[PDB]
Amino acid sequence: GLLSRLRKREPISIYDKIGGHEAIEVVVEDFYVRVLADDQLSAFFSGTNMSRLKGKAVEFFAAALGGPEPYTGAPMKQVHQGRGITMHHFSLVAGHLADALTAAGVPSETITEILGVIAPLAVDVTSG
Amino acid sequence: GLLSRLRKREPISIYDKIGGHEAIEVVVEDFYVRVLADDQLSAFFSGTNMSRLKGKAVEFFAAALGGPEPYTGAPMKQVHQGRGITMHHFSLVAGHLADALTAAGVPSETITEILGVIAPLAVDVTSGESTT
Ligand code: HEM
Ligand code: HEM
Ligand SMILES: [C-]#N
Ligand SMILES: [C-]#N
Ligand code: NA
Repeated sequence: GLLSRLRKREPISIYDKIGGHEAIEVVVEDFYVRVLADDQLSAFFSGTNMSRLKGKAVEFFAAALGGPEPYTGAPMKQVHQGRGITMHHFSLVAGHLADALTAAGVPSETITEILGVIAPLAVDVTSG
Repeated sequence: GLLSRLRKREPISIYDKIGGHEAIEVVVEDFYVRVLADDQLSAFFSGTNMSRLKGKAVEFFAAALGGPEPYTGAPMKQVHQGRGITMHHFSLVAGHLADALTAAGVPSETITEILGVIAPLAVDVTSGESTT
């Protein structure tokens, strides 16, 4: 865990900072509540197995933020391309992610840091 | 609690000044009495689960006034969008919030300070500029 990683002089990741796997689960869960409640976004997920998605998103965010656990889903570009997702939709989704982090008690500067990791992904996600 | 916050050298907030979570509870309950009695406002809440709304409103006001717990509800812009809420409606709601704070015995100056936090929310909440 973090303790073993610190003994190896490995740096503290965002994942570690925000509370690891348990914190990612809480944040992802709240994230999808918000997204599916947003009448601009919910229809994109009409054909989606939400239980599977949330599992993959937990894995995605953990790995993306420096956690030791693997992401086991499909590439971002392949998944999202063709879905008619615009920069407008991406921004709403990013907004919900920030709200989830805020709701979880993550300091705002760390949320900004997470946005800096996620924002460049708009290339693989969007089409507009 | 405030006792721990002060030992950690965290500052006293507006939340603390008005009596914390317990005070916000009471103000929020009275706030919605006032709102639902206002013929100009009540229809907006037809079919609203008031118990749930009040819980979210307590969270919102506590956090906006510098309290220790995050707001966990939906953001102001999003939740009020598509309802055609005007600057007149918003003014009415703000008045009702101030009257509830008045009724709770919050000093005039502290109510004005709270209104300073709340008035900027008009851009998120309203869709229409009419004051009638
Ligand atoms: C903000 C950055 C985003 C990240 C990190 C992200 C991440 C993911 C992940 C990990 C998956 C699962 C991939 C798999 O099935 O293997 C996924 C699928 C999906 N994403 Fe995103 N996504 C993002 C933005 C968006 C946006 C903006 C939309 C549309 C508003 C969207 C819509 C979808 C949909 C509908 C699926 C499931 C497709 C299916 O039913 O299998 N995503 N995304
Ligand atoms: C003082 C500014 C205001 C604040 C701080 C505020 C706060 C809130 C909060 C915390 C929620 C719940 C969000 C959630 O469900 O997560 C909400 C929703 C709502 N607000 Fe406001 N609001 C304000 C102004 C107004 C005005 C002016 C109106 C219209 C007269 C209004 C009508 C509503 C309605 C109809 C809902 C949805 C309730 C439902 O869930 O059915 N609000 N607001
Ligand atoms: C993808 N959410
Ligand atoms: C709005 N309450
Ligand atoms: Na695709």
